[PDB]
Amino acid sequence: VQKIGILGAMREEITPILELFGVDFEEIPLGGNVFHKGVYHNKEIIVAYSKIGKVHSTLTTTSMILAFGVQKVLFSGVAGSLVKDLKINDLLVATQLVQHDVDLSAFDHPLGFIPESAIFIETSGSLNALAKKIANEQHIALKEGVIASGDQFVHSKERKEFLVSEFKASAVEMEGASVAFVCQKFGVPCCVLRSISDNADEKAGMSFDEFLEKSAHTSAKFLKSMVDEL
Amino acid sequence: VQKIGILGAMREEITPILELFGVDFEEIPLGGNVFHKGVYHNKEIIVAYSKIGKVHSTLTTTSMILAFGVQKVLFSGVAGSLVKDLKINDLLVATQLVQHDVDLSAFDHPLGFIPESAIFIETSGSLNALAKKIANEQHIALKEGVIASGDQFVHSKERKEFLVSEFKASAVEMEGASVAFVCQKFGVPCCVLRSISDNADEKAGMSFDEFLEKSAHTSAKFLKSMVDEL
Ligand SMILES: CSC[C@H]1CN(Cc2c[nH]c3c(N)ncnc23)C[C@@H]1O
Ligand SMILES: CSC[C@H]1CN(Cc2c[nH]c3c(N)ncnc23)C[C@@H]1O
Repeated sequence: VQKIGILGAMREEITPILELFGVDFEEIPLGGNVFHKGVYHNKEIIVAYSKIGKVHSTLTTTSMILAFGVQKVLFSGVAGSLVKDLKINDLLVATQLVQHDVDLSAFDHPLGFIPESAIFIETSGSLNALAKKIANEQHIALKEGVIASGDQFVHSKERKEFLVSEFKASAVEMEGASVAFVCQKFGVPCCVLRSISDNADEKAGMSFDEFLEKSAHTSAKFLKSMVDEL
Repeated sequence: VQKIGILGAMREEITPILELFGVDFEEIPLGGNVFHKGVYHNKEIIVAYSKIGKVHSTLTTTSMILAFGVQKVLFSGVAGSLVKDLKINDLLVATQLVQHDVDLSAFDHPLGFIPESAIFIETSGSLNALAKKIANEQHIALKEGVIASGDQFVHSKERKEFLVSEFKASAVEMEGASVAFVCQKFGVPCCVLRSISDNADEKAGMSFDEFLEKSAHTSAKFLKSMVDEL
């Protein structure tokens, strides 16, 4: 009855999701994505990886909503940490997201702002509160904070400093803001969950390669614990 | 019978389109866009402005296809010129588009490239050939070339030089690549038509403010001449 959309960006982010749910899935191709449709604890779950970045994730989220009719979207994957207290493997949920690479400052718009929109996009307070409740019960740390999304893999101190000073972001990735944006437009509750894979600095490529699979699994496990309480 | 989606990014880009078609439209809100649905020369035309940038335009294009079932998408609006022979008011059609702000070079991917995708996205050769035919018959210049799209308003010589050297782009805007990308994914013919509003340099904000309305109208008139032959 209840339909839940579950998104990662990369195949690596959804492999553990499919395995952890442990049910059979039907594969349904649409718009260049493969949607895995299954039934788990009396809910219909629709799982897909968008492919990397803002256009990919916007498209996939829109398809989930318009073609599959999902009633909530939960994103699970990895991210770069912009703050000392978010270390490799640590989880956070996005309270707000921003498109950090948006620049219409030639017209004196604030960075991140587009006319007829807003700098910050909100996620579901109800889903974030559920995550927090579960994290406390499992004795797991969970941070809440701003996630910055853009179409670059960030791997420099200079870009980190900008994201922190301009947007007070705690983490960086390439999809969350676009997912939450679409959801907002269609009145669909959204939760963006990430596990830290790297520190978004000069060493980030190397850290990401090392920790992608473990961090993806950490995020996937937690997302499943949320779906278990929905 | 035939359904044609018509897109601009800004309200200013579709105002002349609605006026030039000169028919009644029904307004249908969806996903934060207003779709203007009318009948013109025995075709159903669905007109909308996406709002600025790649996420907005991806969403709107996806809605056009999935919710309204359009069989072709024609984009009309303004752009920054990256080449001397494209002057203010001049028209071009995009042969290919690129997301110029995509950077996964930390993993030695070429700029503009995302895994499971491609740097360049093609548009409809058939629609481009129609534009060329019409332009020749009307004795209007029409260039064909690469259009670069990103989420920044480009207003610097340094960024222009990069777009020309890296992608051999002739023009820059913030929506075309995302529109053509979605269309490709759903097998929908796409044509991206632009009229030059500025030179994407330090003076671009000022040129854009001056020429937006005239350049939008130039593009809109031409798009209508295409729809007249479809
Ligand atoms: C192969 S591209 C990176 C993929 C992993 N996703 C999140 C991410 C982790 N670290 C990041 C960083 N330093 N900068 C931006 N994004 C991220 C984004 C994209 O799907
Ligand atoms: C208010 S933002 C600019 C709007 C006009 N569209 C095209 C465009 C013209 N000149 C451009 C330039 N120098 N750099 C990028 N884009 C453009 C993009 C956006 O909708």
